[PDB]
Amino acid sequence: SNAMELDYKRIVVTFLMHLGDVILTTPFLEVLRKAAPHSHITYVIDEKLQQVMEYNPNIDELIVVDKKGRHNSISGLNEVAREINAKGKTDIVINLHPNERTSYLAWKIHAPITTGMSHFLFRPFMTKYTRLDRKTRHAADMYINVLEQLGVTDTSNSGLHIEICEEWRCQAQEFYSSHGLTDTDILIGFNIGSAVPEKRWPAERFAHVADYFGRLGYKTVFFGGPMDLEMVQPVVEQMETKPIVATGKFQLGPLAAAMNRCNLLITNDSGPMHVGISQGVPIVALYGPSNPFFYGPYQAHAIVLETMDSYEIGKSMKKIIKEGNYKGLSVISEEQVIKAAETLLLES
Repeated sequence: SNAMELDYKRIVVTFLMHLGDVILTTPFLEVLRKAAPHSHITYVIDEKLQQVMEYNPNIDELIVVDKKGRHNSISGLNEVAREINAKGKTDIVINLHPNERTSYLAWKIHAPITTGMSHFLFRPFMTKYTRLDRKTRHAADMYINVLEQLGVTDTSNSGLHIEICEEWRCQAQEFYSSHGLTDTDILIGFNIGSAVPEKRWPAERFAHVADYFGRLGYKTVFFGGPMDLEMVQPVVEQMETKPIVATGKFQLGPLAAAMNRCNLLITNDSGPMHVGISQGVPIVALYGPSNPFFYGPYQAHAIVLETMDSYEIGKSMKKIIKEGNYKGLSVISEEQVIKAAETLLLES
């Protein structure tokens, strides 16, 4: 037949990418499990992102990997393959990560049939090379297209998802309770800061915004890792209200549980934005001149602020954008951000 029989099979999925790219493979994993209700499915991430998939309804078995240099990586991959093959005779391998290293891995497993997309150096040995749609789909839909290229039909998924466990609800409950957040407070959280400069809203704007709400009765958290601390300090430094600081204060599992508690999240395009979405949190997302189509808020209750909107509401109320705010995200207004929140805050 012109399909691929997925149900009743042992299957491996290989994806060793980054926090964001991973969460985006999660709706694909729901769709898979729908067409493979009985299949035994196993996932392979990179050691760090592991708390993201641990608890997850669609998977049977999750196996992680480390890395740093070349020899180290490949040694650990030959390993994983061995490890996988000690567990059972894998029927189908699907590679979602087309770089040579992961492509290597998918090959090294050596299943009767390999599919998905791999580096052209391993192409030859595959059963069916399903190429990924980089031009016409959002990233999560494009992962699913692999399944459609394999003949899947029912693709109706329910968005990004991260299953959080009890112990995490608690790490977060204390922390929050610690900071005298009450069960009834409206928490609005911020994830600012990125390795990329043009992804950073002026520090004082965030400060003004957070203060805006805090002055109104809202409570405000700040997220991030140890590297975001330098980008958050200058905000929290100039706020006249008391923020909560959750920066570098959580691991990923805990982080979701902390973010779950948010009635809202204002943020730049960065992995934590998907973590938010994967917990049902309404999103105000700051894209500059950057196009949200591909890696934006998938299946989310959000509002993406980009340059055009800034130019149009510019004209709209006759306000002119200043030459000093031309570059990057600087075309976005405290008032733009404020408005979008208050809107989503209502609609939710």
